[PDB]
Amino acid sequence: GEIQWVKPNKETGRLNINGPTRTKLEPSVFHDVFEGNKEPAVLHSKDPRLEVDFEQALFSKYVGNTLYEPDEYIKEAALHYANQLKQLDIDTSQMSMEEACYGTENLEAIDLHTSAGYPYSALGIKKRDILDSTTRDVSKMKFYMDKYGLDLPYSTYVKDELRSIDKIKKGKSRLIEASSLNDSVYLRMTFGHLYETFHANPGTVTGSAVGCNPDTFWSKLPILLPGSLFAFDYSGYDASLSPVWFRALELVLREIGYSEEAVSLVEGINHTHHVYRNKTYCVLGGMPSGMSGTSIFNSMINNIIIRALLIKTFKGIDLDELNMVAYGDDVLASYPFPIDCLELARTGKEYGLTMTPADKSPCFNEVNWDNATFLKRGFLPDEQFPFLIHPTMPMKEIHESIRWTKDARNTQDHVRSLCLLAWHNGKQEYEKFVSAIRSVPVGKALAIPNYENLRRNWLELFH
RNA sequence: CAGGUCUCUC
RNA sequence: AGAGAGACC
Ligand SMILES: [Zn+2]
Repeated sequence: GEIQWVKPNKETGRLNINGPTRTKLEPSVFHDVFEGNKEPAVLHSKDPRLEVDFEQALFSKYVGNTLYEPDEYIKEAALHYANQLKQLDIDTSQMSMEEACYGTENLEAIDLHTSAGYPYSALGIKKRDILDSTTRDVSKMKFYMDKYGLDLPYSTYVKDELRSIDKIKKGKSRLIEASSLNDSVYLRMTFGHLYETFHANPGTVTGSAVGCNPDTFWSKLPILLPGSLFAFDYSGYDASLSPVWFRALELVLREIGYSEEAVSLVEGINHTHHVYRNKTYCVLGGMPSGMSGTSIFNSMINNIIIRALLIKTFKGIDLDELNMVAYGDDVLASYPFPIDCLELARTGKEYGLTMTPADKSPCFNEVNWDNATFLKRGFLPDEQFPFLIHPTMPMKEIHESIRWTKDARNTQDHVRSLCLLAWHNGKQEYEKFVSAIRSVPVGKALAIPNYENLRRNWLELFH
């Protein structure tokens, strides 16, 4: 992706979008009980921790575009992924506006506890003023999509979250490109049934792990991904996507049966306008982060990328022997013979993608089940039942999370969630985590799950 | 102060 | 149906 132009809001006739300025994070009661390095990301031009210009750092993620139209490798990739999707028989029909707003069994309702985006945000109209879970009326909604249309700008906010020390100094805070309620509705009407299919089928037919539960999905993964594993990291995947990958997505959608009017919505994803504070700007390429289907489309595009990288980099690849799952930019894949990701990464740069080793070292060392990570978690066979696989969140990540809070009223739930993650690293680490928690007054007041109970409940998931 | 998935609590 | 937390693009 690449910023094509920047204009003042006076010039564009767009109203201003000023997000919050101060972090809601504070040191928790456990801040000094565990070691950690992360702090709240920079949210403001004049944060004293900054060491470069803040806004230059913010938009530096748009590294530019390379290919704009598919080559033979990307077209064979899109078609191969498309035919694979056909076995799911996705309903390419339009979803009812009622179901698109209020949800089905496999589609969650529009989040009514959150902003309605441009222009409703600036005019003080909240989602709850238009939609209502009880009446399920779409009448007010239909009026406002006719009042305001589609293809409305994304509102930009800086994301309030923990970041490493190095990303705070270099102003590398993340951004939220918030969609307008009208566009989430129309995207949900167009692709709602595809979202349903994807949510219900995490695995290697969708090629997507959206909807997976790591507690149970991890045991399936070595079976779904036989043979030699490959994986790597992307730098700023979403923002690095050139328009070729949105063209490629258009071919996948067409081949699985989508009408031309449905497929036309992709150009409105590839070419988007955004308002940050007092300025409008155009972005060509790049997936918007706050869009309906961001996770699924990023995941679908990743299935195209991996396939096209394979057949362009190496001779004699049979794409039918590829197995992979993606959760947006995160990928774990398998092929019957090892795949050299140093060569994949070189082909990647030509497609405008920056790919680095999985182990965060400089060398593309071997990925196997003892060091693979997915959604930040490792794979650890159970000592008693070696076919059941524990997802292992590193204790370093759990330490980082526990040291801070946005609302100390929910300390207990926060700690409980971290204990549901931590015990997979084994009894020794878990009791050492619990003891460290119990070492401060609030820690002695929390209902902490007992290790044996966590293990019992997990075993019972498999019966 | 966005789009989602997952899990937990009366 | 109401409330939270974890991880994600
Ligand atoms: Zn434009």
